[PDB]
Amino acid sequence: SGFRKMAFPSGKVEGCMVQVTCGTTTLNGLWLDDVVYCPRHVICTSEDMLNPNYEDLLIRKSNHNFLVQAGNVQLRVIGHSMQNCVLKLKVDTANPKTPKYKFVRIQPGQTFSVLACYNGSPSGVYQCAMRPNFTIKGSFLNGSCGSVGFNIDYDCVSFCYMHHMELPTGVHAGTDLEGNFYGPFVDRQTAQAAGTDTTITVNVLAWLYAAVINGDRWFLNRFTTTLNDFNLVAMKYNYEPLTQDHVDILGPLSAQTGIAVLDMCASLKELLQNGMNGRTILGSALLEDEFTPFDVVRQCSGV
Amino acid sequence: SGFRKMAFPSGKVEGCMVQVTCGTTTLNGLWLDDVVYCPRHVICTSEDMLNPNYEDLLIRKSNHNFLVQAGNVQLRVIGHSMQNCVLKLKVDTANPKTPKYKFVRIQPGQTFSVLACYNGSPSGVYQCAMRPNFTIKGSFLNGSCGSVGFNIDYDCVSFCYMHHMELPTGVHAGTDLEGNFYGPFVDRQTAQAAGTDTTITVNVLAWLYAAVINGDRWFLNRFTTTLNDFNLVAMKYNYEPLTQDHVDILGPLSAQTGIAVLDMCASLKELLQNGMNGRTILGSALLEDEFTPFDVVRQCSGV
Ligand SMILES: *[C@H](O)[C@H](C[C@@H]1CCNC1=O)NC(=O)[C@H](CC(C)C)NC(=O)OCc1ccccc1Cl
Ligand SMILES: *[C@H](O)[C@H](C[C@@H]1CCNC1=O)NC(=O)[C@H](CC(C)C)NC(=O)OCc1ccccc1Cl
Repeated sequence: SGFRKMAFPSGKVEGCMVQVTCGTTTLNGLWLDDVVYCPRHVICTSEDMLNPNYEDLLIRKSNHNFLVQAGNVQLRVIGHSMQNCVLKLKVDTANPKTPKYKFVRIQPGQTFSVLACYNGSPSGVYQCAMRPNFTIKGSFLNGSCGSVGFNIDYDCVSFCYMHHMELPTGVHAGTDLEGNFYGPFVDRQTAQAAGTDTTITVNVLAWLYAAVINGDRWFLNRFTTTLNDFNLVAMKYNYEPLTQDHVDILGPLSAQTGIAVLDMCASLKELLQNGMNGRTILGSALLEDEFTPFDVVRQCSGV
Repeated sequence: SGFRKMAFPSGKVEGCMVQVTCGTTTLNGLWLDDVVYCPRHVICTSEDMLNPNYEDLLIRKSNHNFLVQAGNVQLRVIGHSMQNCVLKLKVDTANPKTPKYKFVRIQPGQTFSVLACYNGSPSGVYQCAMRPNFTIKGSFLNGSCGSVGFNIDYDCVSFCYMHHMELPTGVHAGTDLEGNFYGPFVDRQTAQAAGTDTTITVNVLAWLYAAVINGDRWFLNRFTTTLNDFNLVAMKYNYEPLTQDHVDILGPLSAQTGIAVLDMCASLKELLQNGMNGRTILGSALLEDEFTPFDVVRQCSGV
């Protein structure tokens, strides 16, 4: 028992992190087979960074412009290309620690683990949710670009995020591993705003189910509501609408607890209208929306 | 920028996790050099578990009673001994992935990363604080015993925790890697209660400094108080007393923000008396005490 925000063990990804240097800029790269992937803005200089023409910048580079370092061993670059906002550096050595992997793009509301890295060296691991506005609430300092986000599924690493930038609100933006940004962001030193965000309703309900499984029951009630009536409450509090497929995804949790989804929605309605009255749920005094139904099932099956 | 509860990258510990089986009981072990460490209650049966005599139980075992498995490779046990509540199984192969390591016992209020494991296979990673009452608030299911807690410091892994049990309140208890319990707990199937807990004051103040560094300033005020006057407020709200050494540990954070510790204590005093009035600090609606000053400095130096 217990419920904790939990990252995937990071070992398989740690074995893939390298350091990529171009000029005076150094960031992280991801070394899979004989290709290193990193943010293309490593080829920027202090003048280009406001609005650089990356095709021009890459044409003016040669393989020897790129210093790649796998710990102490220097890797020899034998080719370079651009794929959207990611640079691909072909190297003369296949990474012997390459796991089984996929490049996957995730949906808003889904979670992944971030391995924060600096100078090719992993520093920490934590869980992030892709917000509805395509930002993540991370912890990134200078030198963290090229850190990746991932999920693990039977020894296969599904990479879904590479870090590129921070926004003025302190949230973070990046690309998939094909180099395509999540959200309407671009890789240059401009003041970019994320769209308005919303709360991930299905995740809040999953977390309420986690709470029941772990013994927090004070917010439950005898009431049940309808899908249409709940979605009216959801719009008023800036929550996403609940779909029938969401009810179906929550099926296993509703089954394990014996609490119908629309029974739990009545509890959420009262929580939104009344607050918590000084009480906590799973150690929080606000409603948490960064746990997926999958995340909850992962920790709550044996309880 | 951003501030997130962050675990250490788990790769060095992942390479040490094995599965230990004795009879029908299976849990995790920690394989360092040619010794595997695991909870001694793996040698219990369904009848002994209420109050077993472990010296008797181990005398009645032989090396072939222990099935050790490093993934698919079976490890041959060539010796066994007991050290307090930990069993030490000597094996015929030194773990080639053994990191530089220490066995360290941590103090209440300090944090560590937990690598949750099942059947020798790592499942997730998260951060825990040792509570003043020597429990941790983890996430552990059946089969998780032998999972370890650790910190990493320049490629040296300091192991500080091995998991043994869950208490009726849903919190967790275990030993150091010498097999000595944290707290007044024993490894048997009895209903054990933890002592009353208290809030780790120095950690709350460190987290308030993290908040300022990240731009949360609404709780600040022009007031300053004295150490003696703050500690009177601390006792009323079940907070630990603040010592001069705590003020000194917070020195770097006070320096970086230009906010004296006793200036921040005045803010904490008002927060304790008035609450938050619907506002949040670093995404929380309660005062967080599981971040050490060290944890904060790790994420807040570049900001
Ligand atoms: C890459 O390492 C870096 C990550 C930033 C640095 C601070 N926190 C982060 O997440 N990306 C950038 O610096 C990015 C470069 C442009 C894409 C060319 N710019 C950016 O994020 O602008 C904001 C910024 C830049 C420097 C320091 C702090 C901040 Cl907020
Ligand atoms: C070891 O794997 C196990 C870890 C428990 C299992 C559920 N959550 C945990 O943290 N330890 C024990 O089962 C321990 C054995 C005795 C030390 C001999 N007993 C225990 O924790 O009692 C409580 C218990 C036991 C089984 C299931 C649930 C719970 Cl709460």
